[PDB]
Amino acid sequence: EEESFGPQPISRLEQCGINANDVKKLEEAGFHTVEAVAYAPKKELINIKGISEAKADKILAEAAKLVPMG
Repeated sequence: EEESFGPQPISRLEQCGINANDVKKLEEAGFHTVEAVAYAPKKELINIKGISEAKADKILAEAAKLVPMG
């Protein structure tokens, strides 16, 4: 699978302390939440520290499989 076209409530995912995301994903700005696919593509946020699907993907993947709709 690649990217996601559904919900992106990654908040509890990385905001609660997932992988590297929490640290950089939400710190450089605050993408710890749907932000993953709202205004900028996870590839843009990660561009901060210089990551990419690294932490971003690790989330949209584990999230869509653990926080589907609700």
